[PDB]
Amino acid sequence: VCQEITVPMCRGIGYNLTHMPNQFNHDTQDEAGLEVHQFWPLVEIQCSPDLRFFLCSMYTPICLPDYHKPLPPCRSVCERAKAGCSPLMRQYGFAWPERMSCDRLPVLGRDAEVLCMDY
Amino acid sequence: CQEITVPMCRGIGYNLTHMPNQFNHDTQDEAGLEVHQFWPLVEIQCSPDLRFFLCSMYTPICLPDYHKPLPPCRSVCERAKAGCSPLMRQYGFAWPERMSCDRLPVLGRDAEVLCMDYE
Ligand SMILES: *[C@@H]1O[C@H](CO[C@@H]2O[C@@H](C)[C@@H](O)[C@@H](O)[C@@H]2O)[C@@H](O[C@@H]2O[C@@H](C)[C@@H](O)[C@@H](O)[C@@H]2O)[C@H](O)[C@H]1NC(C)=O
Ligand SMILES: CCCCCCCCO[C@@H]1O[C@H](CO)[C@@H](O)[C@H](O)[C@H]1O
Repeated sequence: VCQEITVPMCRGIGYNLTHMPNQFNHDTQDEAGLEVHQFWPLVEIQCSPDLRFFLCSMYTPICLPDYHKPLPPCRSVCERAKAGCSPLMRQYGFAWPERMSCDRLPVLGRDAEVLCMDY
Repeated sequence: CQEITVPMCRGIGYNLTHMPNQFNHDTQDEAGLEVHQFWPLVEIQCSPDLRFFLCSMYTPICLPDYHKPLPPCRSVCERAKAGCSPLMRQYGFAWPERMSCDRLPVLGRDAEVLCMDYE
């Protein structure tokens, strides 16, 4: 079922409803929120206008009542967030996370059936 | 003029402030005790501009020889508020009238009245 997003950083990014489990097999929004919370300093410095949406699109993925196929962000969204923010993370000892590697995401419009979120 | 010591407002783009502020806080410790109550909102990151906007009022910028207060531009407040007011209202906290945006100058509306913007 669809549930109103309760992860504070992921409200006001363009959609209201999510569903668990997410990509990472978090079972609740609480669990997902406790993890995405750690990215707040990266969102604050604005190394990429895409980062917050990209993160939320994975941690609290959009839920549409009638749609049951996954709606990941598009690869291009990941790539822009990574290009923007990776150097800064790298500068603080953090690598771009394994679970966020962009090549796991669909390319926009490559397959008619495979939809994805652009920003 | 004096070095900024409230932890939230260090490293925000300017280093010096002047007491009293527009809240008639006589010390940075008094000012910081109030602005730190907003700290959870900074970590929530409903707006990247929030911290700068709050600090620009609680630990206002002090400029050598200027001897006059310099407020944030209205647009700075409007971005902070557009991002964070919805979450504050949901959590039962009214956007305080003291940080109303129409109390602040619009950049360039009167060339003689200065304000700080940011990105
Ligand atoms: C996205 O959500 C907003 C806010 O909805 C309210 O808060 C969420 C957490 C739930 O608790 C909802 O039941 C609440 O309505 C929607 O905006 C509101 O819509 C009406 C009721 C109006 O009173 C307005 O002032 C509210 O802000 C918004 O429509 C929704 N977007 C959609 C559905 O596309
Ligand atoms: C846990 C989520 C926190 C939501 C943000 C609340 C920020 C606190 O904002 C509150 O505003 C009021 C203005 O008079 C006063 O009670 C306090 O100055 C201040 O704590």
